[PDB]
Amino acid sequence: RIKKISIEGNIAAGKSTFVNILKQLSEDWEVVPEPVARWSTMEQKNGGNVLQMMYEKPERWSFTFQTYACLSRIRAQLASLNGKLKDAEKPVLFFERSVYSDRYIFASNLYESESMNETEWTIYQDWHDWMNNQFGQSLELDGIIYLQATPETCLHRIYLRGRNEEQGIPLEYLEKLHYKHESWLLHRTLKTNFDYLQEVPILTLDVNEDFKDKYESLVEKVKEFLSTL
Amino acid sequence: RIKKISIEGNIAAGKSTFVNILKQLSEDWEVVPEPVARWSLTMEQKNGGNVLQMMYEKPERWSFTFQTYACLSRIRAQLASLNGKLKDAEKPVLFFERSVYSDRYIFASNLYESESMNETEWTIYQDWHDWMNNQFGQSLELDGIIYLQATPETCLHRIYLRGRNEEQGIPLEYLEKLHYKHESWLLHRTLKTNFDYLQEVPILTLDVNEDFKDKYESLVEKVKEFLSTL
Ligand SMILES: CCCc1sc(-c2ccc(OCCO)c(OCCO)c2)nc1CSc1nc(N)cc(N)n1
Ligand SMILES: CCCc1sc(-c2ccc(OCCO)c(OCCO)c2)nc1CSc1nc(N)cc(N)n1
Ligand SMILES: O=c1ccn([C@@H]2O[C@H](COP(=O)(O)OP(=O)(O)O)[C@@H](O)[C@H]2O)c(=O)[nH]1
Ligand SMILES: O=c1ccn([C@@H]2O[C@H](COP(=O)(O)OP(=O)(O)O)[C@@H](O)[C@H]2O)c(=O)[nH]1
Repeated sequence: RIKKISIEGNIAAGKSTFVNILKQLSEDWEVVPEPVARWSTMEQKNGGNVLQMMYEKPERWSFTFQTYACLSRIRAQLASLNGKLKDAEKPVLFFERSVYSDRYIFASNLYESESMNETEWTIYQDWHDWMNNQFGQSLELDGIIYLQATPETCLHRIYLRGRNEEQGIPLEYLEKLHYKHESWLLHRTLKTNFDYLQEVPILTLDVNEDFKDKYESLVEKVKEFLSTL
Repeated sequence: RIKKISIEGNIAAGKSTFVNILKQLSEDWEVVPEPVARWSLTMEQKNGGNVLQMMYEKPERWSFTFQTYACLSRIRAQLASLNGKLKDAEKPVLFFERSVYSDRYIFASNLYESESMNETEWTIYQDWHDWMNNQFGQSLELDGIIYLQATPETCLHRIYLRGRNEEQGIPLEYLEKLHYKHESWLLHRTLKTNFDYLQEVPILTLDVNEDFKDKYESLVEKVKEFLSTL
């Protein structure tokens, strides 16, 4: 009965801005933020190092990082289903990215750029599949909100944000991520190994224009979209 | 109602052999062979054969990745056995070849203590281990442990006897440290363990220094007296 909605989008496309604006509109709406975003406690401690290790040599840490990101995400998402929104009439939990983006956007891309060998990729996939076929329908998504944007907007938004460890992220990586987003979410040409994702509605929203003070139209779409599910 | 007994000991102490003796002795007794031994067809084998070989070559690079996939395959494979067979047995016993506690408190810990995992790999693995057993590995809880005790010397010979090409390069020095962590876990019961029920589980210790392959009957009697105390 709690609807599960994932917000997807390239680095710095404004997802955390969005979902924070959303948290403020409905007492009936909650947010699960991305743990890597949190890294960017023991987990908080482990995530810091592994994120810094990922930046300084990705071919060494990609497997470790991708398995830890996902597990940290799976336990924050499970926790909020048990923890937040308890007696709500129309419960919606918004996820800052998903187990699917973890694997079919980010981990797939890292494989393609040779930062994980085959053994690494099918170990990761094997692990991601056994486990993501253990929770019946409990994390499965009611729909997806694709925050569509350009890499230069995104590149611009990294400078403005001002995480110094990110101030090296080049355009072309951001450019790689986008095609993968656009390929999966927009032209819808990327079959997963998950059954229901074929019949999973998708709202795309243009976030190239700035929205911290002009979001009503975007939000109107989210409520419009939410009433079809 | 299945009873779950962990068979524990060093590399080439005789676990695989005793486990194949036991299984034939009753229709109520079955075994879950340890993934890592089959890795030395299925995609798990391919990954397994691959990462094990990488681990031989470069353990400082591969131990986390190895440890993670060996534990996962174990939990997986133990589940398949526990929710598969022994529906009909009146006195069902499942003998596991090693445990998730072996994986962690012998092998992972030794890799961490030998600097083949780093503080973050090992802390991430421990966090991963805490959680993976508790989301999925809960009915794998153990009733007993059987330690097959064999000197580091015994194994190297037996390693030579079993004759795998990869194993022959393993040094007495390695058998020594893994030899030393077994004792503290299961004899002294030195080992602090996150799983508090684990400090209370009955252990049985069996010296397996002589060829017991022809002549296993007294070992089998000690197992049998243990199983009815459980
Ligand atoms: C700070 C965001 C986390 C990072 S860091 C990182 C990365 C850092 C340095 C990199 O290169 C070093 C010089 O080539 C890098 O390049 C990978 C080669 O294609 C990726 N990619 C990422 C995106 S991978 C990722 N996986 C997830 N599962 C979630 C998520 N948010 N990000
Ligand atoms: C069948 C043995 C599998 C291997 S291979 C291996 C190993 C091989 C070569 C090694 O070094 C030679 C190159 O420097 C090596 O050194 C480890 C350094 O701490 C370990 N350790 C092991 C034991 S780790 C282990 N973890 C498990 N979880 C299960 C299991 N059966 N074994
Ligand atoms: O309409 C917007 C959306 C985002 N940003 C900025 O873009 C940066 C990245 O946004 P966010 O942290 O939400 O990115 P994401 O969560 O998608 O990585 C932040 O500094 C935002 O303040 C902005 O100035 N106007
Ligand atoms: O009493 C024994 C115990 C073991 N072995 C041999 O020693 C090797 C190692 O035994 P096993 O594979 O059972 O050891 P594990 O690695 O399973 O502990 C094998 O070739 C066995 O046939 C033996 O000849 N007599």
